[PDB]
Amino acid sequence: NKIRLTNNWEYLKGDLGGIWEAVRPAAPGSSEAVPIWQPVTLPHCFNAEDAVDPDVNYYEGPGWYKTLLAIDNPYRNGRIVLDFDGAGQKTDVYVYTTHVGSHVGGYDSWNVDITDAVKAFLGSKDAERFKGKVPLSIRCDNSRDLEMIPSDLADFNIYGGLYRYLNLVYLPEVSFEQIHLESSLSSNLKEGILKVKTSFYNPEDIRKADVTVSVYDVDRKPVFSKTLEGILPLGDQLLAKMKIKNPVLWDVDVPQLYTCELTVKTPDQTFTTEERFGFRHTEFKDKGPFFLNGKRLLLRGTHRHEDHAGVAQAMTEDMMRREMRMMKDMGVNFIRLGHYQQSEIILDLCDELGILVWEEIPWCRGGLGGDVYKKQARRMLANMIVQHHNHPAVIIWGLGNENDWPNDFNTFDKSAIRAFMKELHDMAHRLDDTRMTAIRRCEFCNDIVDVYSPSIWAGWYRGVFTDYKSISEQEMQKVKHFLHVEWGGDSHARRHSEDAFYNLKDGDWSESYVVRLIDWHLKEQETMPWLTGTAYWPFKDFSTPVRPDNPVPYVNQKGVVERDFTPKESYYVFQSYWTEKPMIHIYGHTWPVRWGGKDDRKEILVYSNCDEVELFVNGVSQGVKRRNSQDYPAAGLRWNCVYQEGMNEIRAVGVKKKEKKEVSDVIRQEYQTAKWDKEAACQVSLLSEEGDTALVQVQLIDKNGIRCLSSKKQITFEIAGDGSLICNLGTSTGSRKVQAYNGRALIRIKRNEGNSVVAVKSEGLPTAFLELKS
Amino acid sequence: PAMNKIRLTNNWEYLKGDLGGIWEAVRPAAPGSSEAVPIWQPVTLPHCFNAEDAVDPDVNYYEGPGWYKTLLAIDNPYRNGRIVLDFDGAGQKTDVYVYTTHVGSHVGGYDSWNVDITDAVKAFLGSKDAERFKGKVPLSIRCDNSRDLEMIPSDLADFNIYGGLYRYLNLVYLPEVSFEQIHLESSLSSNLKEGILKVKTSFYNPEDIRKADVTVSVYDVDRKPVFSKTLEGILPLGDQLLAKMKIKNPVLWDVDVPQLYTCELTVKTPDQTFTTEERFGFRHTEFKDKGPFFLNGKRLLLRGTHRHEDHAGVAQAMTEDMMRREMRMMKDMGVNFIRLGHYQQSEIILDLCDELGILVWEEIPWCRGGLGGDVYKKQARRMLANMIVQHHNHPAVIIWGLGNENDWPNDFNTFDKSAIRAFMKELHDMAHRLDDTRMTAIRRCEFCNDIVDVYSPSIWAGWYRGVFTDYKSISEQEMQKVKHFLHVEWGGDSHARRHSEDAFYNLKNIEAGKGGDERAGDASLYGGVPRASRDGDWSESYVVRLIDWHLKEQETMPWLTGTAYWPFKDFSTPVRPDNPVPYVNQKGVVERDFTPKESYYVFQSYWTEKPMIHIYGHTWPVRWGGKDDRKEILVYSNCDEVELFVNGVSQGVKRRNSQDYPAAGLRWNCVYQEGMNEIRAVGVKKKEKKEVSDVIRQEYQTAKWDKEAACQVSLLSEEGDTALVQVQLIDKNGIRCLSSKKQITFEIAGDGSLICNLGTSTGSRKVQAYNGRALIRIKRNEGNSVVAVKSEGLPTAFLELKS
Ligand code: NA
Ligand code: NA
Ligand code: NA
Ligand code: NA
Repeated sequence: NKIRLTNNWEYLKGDLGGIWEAVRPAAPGSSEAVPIWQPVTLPHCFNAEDAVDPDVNYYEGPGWYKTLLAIDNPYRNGRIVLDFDGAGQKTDVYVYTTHVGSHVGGYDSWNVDITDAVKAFLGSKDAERFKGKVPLSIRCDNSRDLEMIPSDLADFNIYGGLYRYLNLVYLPEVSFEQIHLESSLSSNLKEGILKVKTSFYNPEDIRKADVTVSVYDVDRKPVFSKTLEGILPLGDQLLAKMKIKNPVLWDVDVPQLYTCELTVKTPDQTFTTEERFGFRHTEFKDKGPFFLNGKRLLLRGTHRHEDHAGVAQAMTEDMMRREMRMMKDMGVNFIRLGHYQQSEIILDLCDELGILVWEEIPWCRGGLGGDVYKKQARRMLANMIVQHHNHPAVIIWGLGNENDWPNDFNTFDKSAIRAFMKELHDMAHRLDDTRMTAIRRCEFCNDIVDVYSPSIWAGWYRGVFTDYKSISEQEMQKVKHFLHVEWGGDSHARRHSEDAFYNLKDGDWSESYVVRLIDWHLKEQETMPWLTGTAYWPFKDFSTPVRPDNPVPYVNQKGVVERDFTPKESYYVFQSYWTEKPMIHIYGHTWPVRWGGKDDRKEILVYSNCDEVELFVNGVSQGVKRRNSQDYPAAGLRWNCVYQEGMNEIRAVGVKKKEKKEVSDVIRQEYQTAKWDKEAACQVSLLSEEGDTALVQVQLIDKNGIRCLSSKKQITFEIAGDGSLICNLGTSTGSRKVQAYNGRALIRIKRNEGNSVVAVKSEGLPTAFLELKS
Repeated sequence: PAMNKIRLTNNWEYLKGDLGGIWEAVRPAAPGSSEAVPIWQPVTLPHCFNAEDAVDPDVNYYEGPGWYKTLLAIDNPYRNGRIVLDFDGAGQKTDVYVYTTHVGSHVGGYDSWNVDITDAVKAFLGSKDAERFKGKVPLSIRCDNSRDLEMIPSDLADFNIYGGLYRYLNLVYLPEVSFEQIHLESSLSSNLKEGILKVKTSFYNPEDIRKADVTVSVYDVDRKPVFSKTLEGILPLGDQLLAKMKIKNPVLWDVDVPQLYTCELTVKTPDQTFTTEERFGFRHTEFKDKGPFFLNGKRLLLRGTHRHEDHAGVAQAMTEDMMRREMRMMKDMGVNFIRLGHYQQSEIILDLCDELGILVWEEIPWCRGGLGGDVYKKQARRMLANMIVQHHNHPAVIIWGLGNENDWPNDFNTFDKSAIRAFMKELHDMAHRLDDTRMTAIRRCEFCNDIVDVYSPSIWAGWYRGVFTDYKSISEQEMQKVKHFLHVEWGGDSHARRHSEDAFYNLKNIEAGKGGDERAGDASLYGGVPRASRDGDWSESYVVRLIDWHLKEQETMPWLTGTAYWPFKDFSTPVRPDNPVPYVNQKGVVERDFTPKESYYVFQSYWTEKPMIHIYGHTWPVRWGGKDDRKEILVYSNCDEVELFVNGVSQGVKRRNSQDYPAAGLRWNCVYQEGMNEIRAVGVKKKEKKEVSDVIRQEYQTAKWDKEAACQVSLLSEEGDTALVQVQLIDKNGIRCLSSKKQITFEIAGDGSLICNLGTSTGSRKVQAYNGRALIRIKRNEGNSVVAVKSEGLPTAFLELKS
């Protein structure tokens, strides 16, 4: 009875003078026919393009959506509900000219019952001009607001618009507003307890209903069924309490769920819905590690923001499924869901894929606001816990991030922050004492929460990455339960560096440095039995408004995957440590030209979970090596080999004995011995073409025509004519202003079956041109 | 007072969009921090949010909040003085902050207002926060032109509701005692031989000084004194009548000899001497019942125009120099009357009307939509009172307007004629309570035509309705409906540089005799009955003939008060995205950058005595027709006789006679030779004993053209770093398509930039061709570029520009 409203919407950037402007009669070419609206499909985000456009501040302000709804309720005397998965940031909802609901909060789910407004509209003289449909107009507003969380100091876009699914939901008279499955598993894992509680939605005040509660195991076999006859379907009710002996356990390697099926019956309705849950025991050891179902489990974590190339926050379910599968295939078993509550599609995927969850409210930097600010934080914390309570994946409710970060107010009061942090902590425990509270980086609050994360960015923002174990050990001693969220480093995808390698005769923001940093962290974690776990920050490159000068402007490039899902070299480092499915990856798939002296022995890294690997350079074996994680780097699978000036073929063959499987990888790399002077010119060429799209390549060269392989110079693309740049993707090959990667830059052009001229600019160099014909 | 009044033009920054709170404007911000975004833009005031996006063809103009910030160096020269921010005008809702303290707010984009910031400045400079600003005072200003149905004007209006600090913002230092208001009440006796002046003032006296010596001096046009009096020991608090005097045989203000008096007031204490001045004029005005208009006892035909505060490159943020040039251009065209668009305009404009001799109708922006609630009504009342109080002393003003097209509905889901009448009568009564020496007026609200003193209907003959030859008869019918008839708004659009051999070609379906009023749908380019606004080619050739006809008819309308053409200069409007210049109302006789159109000279030839002569077609390079066709040549001149020469051969002398339409008898029918022709006209004006001449060169093309097939693009000229690029549409055989109106799109890639978004036919990156041609300038930036030229269904063409 749930209908995703995706088609037949129009969008207007900016505010209207009042709801009448959205629904008034408008003749073509009249004053009412401007401003001009844009047809869109939902989900939609205001900032799909301007978040990463290098020349503008992303839009923070009001915008409007409008559609015409075809209403046909299948239930007698039923309800019509608009169910928002999420919308940013302040939203107001109108049926014709009537305000029917509002919400402040960009990340929690909420809904509006429009039954009465629809009836009144359809019964009015105004309904005729809409020809049987009902006009729905929605205002979303992501204006900057110091008294609203999150803070504009945060390292992510505070996006605007209907960027998660909006559903039309038909209901009978009596339905469920919330279903809470309170499940607990004893330490000995042999007794599970389930309490089935619900909150009824009952606007007609039906006095009695028959409610059936049925519970099915992972194989869909019934383990409990009971009908409560003549229950009062009003407010909160405990429906069932049961003990399940030897329940099937939820685990990160074998995620298995139970299903609770609830039916509400009256003479006028039979309504069934279901909710999943899982049995699992979790324990944080005092000054010790983390245990799932009585066994120590090292949390192998990442993070994600709701952000994607081309769409900003408006990701589809299919995009979310692909991303979460990519994480699972990398070996992830833990995720902190960025700085806010995320789509329930994500939480369902964590339940189904076996990924434990830390989910937090966006009280993220700035200090502490007034009464409205505090009320929003309380409301979003309660909403998050109430809404996501049943997911077995969730082990931590987070209360905030970097709350020691000041300057959203002219005062900063540590004591007021502590007092409010303890209030939130106490509230979380009243709502759900089966999970741990946590925060990240607020040392003066580290005594308040159950689980604490400091800031540890060894080898990126401070120190060297060989400091990682020492800092983690020191920090774990300061708190009862330590869990390290956020670490890593930026890499401009397709930029590599010889300086990062141990070459035989350190590249920050290259992929070459970050693979070594990740490699080191993961091998250290094999020697830290006291460690709960960590979460790398983030899985995927994402846009941020506070980094206009990054190699990709306005993108945090610490991901191991590009903003369009393209894996970086660092993805395979994690995969080689964290998975058993045999794989093998020679570093440098996107590294076309290496460099150095003629007789240099160049370091070659292979990231593989195979037991032994043989490397071949230009067909000549360089010997077999056995994998050994502690033999850093590359877990012993490294070689130092001479490259030929010119083209080289590097091949690796690995075997994994347990799987009895052999796998191979091959790359081609040029080797350049010529040294280069400063950049002198841009050489522009058509690299390839596929259908209507052309791939254009830029190479920076010096006054003698030598490739400037260490150049990071910014390159600007422009086009005039029939085609268009495929730009503003937030990727190193989808950016019209981008730093070179080893003196190179690529961009794709949509030719539109016509002719164009591309111009390539770089400061102080002559502008270059490339003709593109169809 | 110029010595005390400082225009704050430099060292501002501008942010499009809102802040989360005043703290974001003044908080410490390190480079590369989160506080360092969003990025602000350095600007010089005056500034308008919409300088570019109002005419940009691909976006809706921005209606929303924006911020300005500066650091003020404060040094009050007066002991215990006041510090005031004086706004000439800002759009539309404005909030003012000194550091974190809100010190003032205003709703209304067109009235002047001020804020005393003395105490906030003192409190800031004495605080611990002052140190980090190094002796300067942070001033942050939020301006907001968000759409708002409960604020006038309406977004249904045919002009941009602009945002920003688009008129001068002044820093004003005052001593303890100053003048808050100076009101000069002047009246002129029956025989024009006795003038009466009452000098009234309101004091600004926050320190409660008990006594002052006040001098009142009145000076004539030479700034020599005709009256002087010192009031010793007056109470400088509240209102005081300072002087009442009778001037025998006063010098009269007239449209041909504008002469002003100046009233100079000085207030002295032991601690101060403060002088300010205000100008005024003596003149008698009378609207005759069912009759014409009299200035100083003689009938004066009002020869009128309108203007919007809007200009190429700057939107509403015009400088004083730009305003001076525009008003001088009007005066040189023969204008003696102006209706100042739909709102109060800069006091610079009013001062120029006083000095140049241009009578004024000025109105509040209650412009379309119906009628809002209590806040809406309070704003209209406030802006009416502000306009009358602020502009009361200008002798140019004869009419306070109460609104325009108030019969135009749909800003509300109700439209109540009785409520509109009740509020209209309240405004009318307020105007007369404040200033009974002037007439009230409205335009186009027939169900209110009994309320105001002076009424204008809608008469757009030959444009939005009917044919322009019905102009006089429609005017005759309309004038009989009201006591005092005054026709404001008429004319037609012309795409500058577009001309036509047959100006009446596609005007066959238009029906005469059934009115000339603009009704609902007429302004749109779609639907509706046939009308030149929709069916005309929008050539200058049509509007020149439409204007010519109107002006010669007015010489035979002795009962007519006068008229005002709409407008003087092309201006941007948000409701016309599909115009030949997108988002520009092209009815002006001057382009949006001050370039005169051919229609400017039609008015000038009818309305001025200074000898001039203008052959029609200065911007018409290629005429066309059959071999040996006799082509019509029009000359617009105020000379008594004109001789025309075509290729050196005299075509005979013709005598000027306004009623011998068209061109007042100064027309010839001459053969052009295929190729280039030189047309020369020599006129003599007997009264001045002066001879003047004009010359143009035109090509003549006999080849017929097929449909447009290609765009031929060339470098036409270059000047320094600027290149002039020309597009010519040609058919499959290479013949110029001289009647093409096809839209041309310019793009550039490389070092240069298009000189576009000017709202002119040669400054638009998307523009309809004028006789198959399109021009645009490129700033080369001393580098290399490729220009692309697109047109629907035609191959895109390219031009390389090297430096
Ligand atoms: Na941006
Ligand atoms: Na905020
Ligand atoms: Na526009
Ligand atoms: Na309005």
